[PDB]
Formats: sequence, structure tokens, C-alpha cells
Amino acid sequence: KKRLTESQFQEAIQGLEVGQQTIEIARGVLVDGKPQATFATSLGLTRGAVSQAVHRVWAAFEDKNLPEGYARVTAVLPEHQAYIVRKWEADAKKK
Amino acid sequence: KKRLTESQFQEAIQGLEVGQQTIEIARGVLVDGKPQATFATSLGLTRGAVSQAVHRVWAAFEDKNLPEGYARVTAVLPEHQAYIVRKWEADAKKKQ
DNA sequence: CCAAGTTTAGCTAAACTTG
DNA sequence: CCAAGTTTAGCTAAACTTG
Repeated sequence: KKRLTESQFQEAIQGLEVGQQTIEIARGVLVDGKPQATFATSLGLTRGAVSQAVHRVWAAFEDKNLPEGYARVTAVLPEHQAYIVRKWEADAKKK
Repeated sequence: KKRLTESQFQEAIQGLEVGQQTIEIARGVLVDGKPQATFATSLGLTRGAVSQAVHRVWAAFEDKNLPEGYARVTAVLPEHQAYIVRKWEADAKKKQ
């Protein structure tokens, strides 16, 4: 279901520390739409591996694909600092 | 360094998905102060595998709250605000 | 039902951080 | 420089979830 255009894929793999196999896997799956089973079959890899491989590149895209000048952060914080962050995301969701 | 008593360890392991070897390993370095290196030698393991096992028990205890006015927050912010949030988490990980 | 995809403890390699 | 510890991609297993 989840897929990436050619250019979104190129963005996601920009400087991403990842082997060439992982790149090929995600390319066939996210861009060319091939099932993950094919790379499991053809590479002799378990279903887990291929899925983790595609996941990295997808997560990479999600770590980008944010308005430039922004970044996603997550943490457990005190009630006060938790409150401030709540507001900041609201103000961020105005621009 | 980072160590635990028996009550904290029995609290750490409480509810954690974890085999028996990982409990052993963590008990040795967190509770009994034994180095991680000796556990690699006896169990025939790389340094990393032993380090992952310790971390899992240590993290579970650090994730046993304890001020729950605290809350898990996730947000998409500009870098200047993101930096502060990253700084805040880093304050929180020292204070605990 | 069947097939495919997800998830996570546990491992190694290996490069990196600490003291 | 070394020793001990940390980190993380990549892999399995196996139980779980989606289509």
C-alpha cells in the first residue's frame, strides 16, 4: 500500500547510512510496487528482514517530508515543559 | 556506574518481556557490580549483545516513572524550539 | 483459510564513545 | 594506545496482525 514516487525515494535515501541491498529492496517495493515476498524469495531473506529494510527507508522519508526549517522531536518531559510543547505544535500548525 | 538494588531490579524485571539470560546478565552488572566483559566471556557473546541486555533492564527501571506529572510528548517544531525540547529531554535524563 | 507484512528480543559486526 | 562499554544496520525466529 505505502509507496514513494521516484523523487520522494531519492529524498529519503539522501545520505542515509544503509547498504545497497536495503536500497534495492525499498526501491522495488516502495517505488516499483513489487511485493516484499519477491525480495524474500530472490535474496533468501526472511520476511522480517525485508520488512525492516523497507521500514528504514519509509521512516527515513517520514523523518524528512517536513516543512524545511522544522524537525520532529519526542521525549518524556515535566508537566510544565510538556505544556509548552503542546502550544508550540499548535503555533507550528498555523504555518 | 549505573547500578540497582534488589528491590529496584525486581521492580525493573516486573512486567518486562525478557528471557532468563538477560535477567542473569543485568543482575550481574546492575546489582552485583560485575563487569559486562566477564559475562561476554562466560556466555560466549560479543560485547554489544551483553550491553543490549543490560540496557533493556536499565531502561525499564528508568521508565518506571517516577514523577508522573511527566508525560510523553511528540511534536513537529522549528529547529530553535526543537533544540530546546532536545535539551529538555537531556536535562530530564540527567535529573533521573 | 491462506498469503503477506509487522513487530521485537536477541544476536553479530564494527565503528564509535569513555575513561 | 588500550579496555570496557555503546551504538546501530542487518539478520533470525516466532508470535502477531492485515489483506
